Formats: sequence, structure tokens, C-alpha cells
Amino acid sequence: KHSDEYKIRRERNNIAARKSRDKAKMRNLETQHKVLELTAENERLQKKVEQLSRELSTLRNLFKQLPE
Amino acid sequence: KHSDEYKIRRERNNIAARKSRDKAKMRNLETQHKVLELTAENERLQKKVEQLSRELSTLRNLFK
DNA sequence: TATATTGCGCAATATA
DNA sequence: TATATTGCGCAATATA
Repeated sequence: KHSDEYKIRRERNNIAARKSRDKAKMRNLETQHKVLELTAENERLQKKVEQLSRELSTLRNLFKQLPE
Repeated sequence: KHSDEYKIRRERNNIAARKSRDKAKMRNLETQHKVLELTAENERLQKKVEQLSRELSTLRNLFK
């Protein structure tokens, strides 16, 4: 077209495009930050599982050394 | 309207630009998938914590 | 009718 | 010389 209506629609779409690109770029930043939070939580849970597993294994071996 | 050197340079750059943004899109999707991986893994580890705590409490009840 | 989404072309820019 | 990167825009598509 390349008329007055075309120039107006292109101006509005260029604004919407930049706004949509900003939203996606921000969503990628929140996703990267969420990986850091989940990784720290994952390391805390691994240490807790390891601690309880050793505590349960020691108690189980303690019960198995018991006579009839 | 355009020289042959320009048409070939633009043809090669379109391949590079598409290849470059294809990898960037895959890296962004990998970060999104890592959220799903860690979320399901943290849920599994929390269930393992609760399982070990129950097995500890059940075994300690055998004292008396 | 409107905005939102996005692969693509472009050229400036970065890098090899 | 070359490819790699990327911020506008464009236009086809999706959505309201």
C-alpha cells in the first residue's frame, strides 16, 4: 500500500514489536534467575538427602547387630 | 539494481543470521527446560526427604 | 477493528 | 577476505 493508513499501521506495529521483544527478553532473564534459585534449592535438598541417608544407614546397621 | 558481489554477500549473511539466531533460540529453550528439570528433581528430592524421615521414625519406634 | 508474536532481511557491528 | 552477532523494521500469523 505505502499510503497514510499503511504508515500509521506500520508505526503501531513497530511499537508493538519492540514491546513484544522486550517482554520476551525480560522473560528470558527471569528464567535464568529461576535456574539459580532452583539450583541452590537443589543443592540444599541433595545435602539433606545425603544426611538422612547416612543417618538411616547407621541406625539400620545398629539394629541388625541385635541378637535374636 | 545491485551488483553480483552484493547479492552473494547478502545471500551468505542471511544464512549466517538465521544460523546464529537458531542457536540463540535453542540456548533460550535449554534454559527453559532446565527450569522444568530442576523443578521435577527438587520435587523428587523433597519426597525422598519425607520418605527417609518416615523410615527413620518407624525404625526408631522399634526401641519401645 | 485492534495489538501481540516472531521468522526473516537488512546493515551496522563484532570477530576470525 | 570471511562468518558471527544483533538492534530496527517488515510482514505473515496469532490473538483479542
